[PDB]
Amino acid sequence: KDEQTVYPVIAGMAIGNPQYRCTQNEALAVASKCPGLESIKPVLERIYGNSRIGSRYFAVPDFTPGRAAKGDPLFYPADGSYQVPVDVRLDKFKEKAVPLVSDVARRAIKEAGLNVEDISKLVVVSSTGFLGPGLDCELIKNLGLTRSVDRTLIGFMGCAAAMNGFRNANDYVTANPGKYALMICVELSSVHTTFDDNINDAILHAIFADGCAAAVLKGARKSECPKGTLAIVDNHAWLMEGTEDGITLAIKPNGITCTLSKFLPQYIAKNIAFFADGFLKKHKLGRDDVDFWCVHPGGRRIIEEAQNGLGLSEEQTADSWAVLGEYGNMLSPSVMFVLSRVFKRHNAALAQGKPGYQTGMAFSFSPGVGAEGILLRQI
Amino acid sequence: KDEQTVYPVIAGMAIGNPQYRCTQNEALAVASKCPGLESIKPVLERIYGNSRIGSRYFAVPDFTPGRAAKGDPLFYPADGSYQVPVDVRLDKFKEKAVPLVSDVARRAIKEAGLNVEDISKLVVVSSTGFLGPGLDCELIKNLGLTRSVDRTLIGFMGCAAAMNGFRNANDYVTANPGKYALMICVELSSVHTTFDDNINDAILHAIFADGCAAAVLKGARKSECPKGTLAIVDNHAWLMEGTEDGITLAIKPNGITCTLSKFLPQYIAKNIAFFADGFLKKHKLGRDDVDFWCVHPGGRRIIEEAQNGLGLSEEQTADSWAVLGEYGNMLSPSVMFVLSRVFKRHNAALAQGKPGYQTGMAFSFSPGVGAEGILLRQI
Repeated sequence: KDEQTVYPVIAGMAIGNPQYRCTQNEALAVASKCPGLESIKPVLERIYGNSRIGSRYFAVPDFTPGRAAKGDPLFYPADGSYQVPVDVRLDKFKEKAVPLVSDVARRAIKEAGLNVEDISKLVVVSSTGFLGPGLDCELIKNLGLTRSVDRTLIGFMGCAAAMNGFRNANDYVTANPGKYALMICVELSSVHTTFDDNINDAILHAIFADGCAAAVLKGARKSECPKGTLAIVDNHAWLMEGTEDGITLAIKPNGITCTLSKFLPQYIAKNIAFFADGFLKKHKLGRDDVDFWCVHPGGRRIIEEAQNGLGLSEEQTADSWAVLGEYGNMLSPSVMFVLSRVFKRHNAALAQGKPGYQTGMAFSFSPGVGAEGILLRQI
Repeated sequence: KDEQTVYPVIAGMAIGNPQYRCTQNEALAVASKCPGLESIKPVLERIYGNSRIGSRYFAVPDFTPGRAAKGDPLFYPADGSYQVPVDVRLDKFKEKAVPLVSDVARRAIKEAGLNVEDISKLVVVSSTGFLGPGLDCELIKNLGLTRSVDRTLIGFMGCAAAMNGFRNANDYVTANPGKYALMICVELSSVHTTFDDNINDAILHAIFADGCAAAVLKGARKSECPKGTLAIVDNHAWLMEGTEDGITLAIKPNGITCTLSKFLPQYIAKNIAFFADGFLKKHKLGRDDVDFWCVHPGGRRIIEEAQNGLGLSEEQTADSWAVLGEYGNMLSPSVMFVLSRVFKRHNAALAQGKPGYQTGMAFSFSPGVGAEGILLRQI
């Protein structure tokens, strides 16, 4: 009995984005051209100018009308009121999510040596889309998944919801070694734009964007995979005390909206060390044993205060900074993106002589405020 | 044979209801007095009388004005228009669910003979509530749960989401045998009332109600449990072709709404055989081998067509009528209420040396329309 322990492994991953790459210069010009926010322009220039978000992707052409696709209508009213009822907004979510989420799912299944029939469990994760028959239903028809597939819709868990999706998958996949589970996170914040008079909303409107990421998971022993394979060995959470006001969500008539506390980055700085050191103590490890960090690119302060809290260099978080610059905050699939660049650099090293990474941690933040995170080591 | 098989078992179960028990004669009187329903007024008396519902529970006093709690206001406007923004409606969900979920969870754990410490995983299920820091965050506060608890919010999966919650808990608990998971279904459809001049909405208003049910889940081996123990041996799903209109759900500005087609009952009777005969053939069993059937009490016609398609007696489905008559359709927990009627008879039979129920099936229906079920067999 040398060992027969089954470890949860990401057998494949895919990254997705809608048509419209909007540079922060164009985003600033649009927001400032909106009437009502005409007396709020000085703060807009400070938020957009000091965002190191180079570009953001949107499903809707309204932010980039000069290069709008032919036959793609502007979603927001002509009078610049940005008044669309919430149900109509969710209709547009579905409208634009289906083509996106089915493509990313397909490429995920393609990354593993798998056919569509092989998926027994489906997890769709969103906080921006809640619809009748779900995207889970839509992915069964467009990809032709066996109609007996297990369905879970993890809704409204904020930017950390990928971690929760991973847990659910690992639990199933560890219970069912030979079986395969698909986990997709998709967000379309370009549907919930209001351009409200307050600075809180102004901050969100400069940060949140569209994106999608899918990952396939399998139950694997240490003799079924290639040499430098990484398995999610452990997971961790901590509901931070006295942080209740950190991330507040709400569904309102004019869209699904958010309020991020001023002291939210401070909450992270004061608590993040306790999370990571507690997580690592389980495995007799320290901060220094970790080769890479997938911090959620929820914005500048998020990454910076994680850096300050954990004492990490700009080089240790370069992948998070990279996803923030090119994509911005895509909400829940944002960490998956960071994991993708990491999984690209790992493998590239494995192609050459190098052993690649031995230990890595990926974490983000949930409404609570909670710290959700996973640890992958080499099997 | 490999006798290290770990089965998921319900270790503790508790049912719960909001404050106000409203009879159907009372509800009919409140419905008929409403001003803006004068196109479907002559229909109302038949809908409420031909519902098989005698009473149902509500969190808001607006349906039983006289019996209002000492310091609990009327939620809906004195206008009699039922115009409340979604955010205010969801704010009320939090206000009333937190206490309800708290004592249901407290009692469930107590009946599992555990302490609040022993819960490792928390799963909240609702299609009538979506909250910033969700109910999961409130339960860790209220019950004083361990702050490292694995939390998941399953949202907008309709009347069958208890099956999805069960699956998610089963997955976790068979992966980690010694550990314990808490699955809670909470629903408050009394916060989404609109009384629209619509035949469909009138029917729904007569049927939908408020309720909560919780279940603690353990992973046990062959003889780690008292003789007579029922365990959830399997789960099965099936999406029905061309039943997309069956159950459609939306979030509109005036609240979360449901809309069911008249053909939903026909979809069930047309497809319920294929689902149930599918489930049982995987385990070499037929309809005869089933002692108890737990059909989702979603309405008069919903139970009837389940009886028709499966050839079930009114005596086998007697639990389903009983829940419906006393509580109405509470959405997710409804299945748990029926289930927690069989368990009383079962446990009382074992107290008197009798063998008890050997094999049963609990199922429900999700937007799709999908069929969602679980199989309970004795160890």
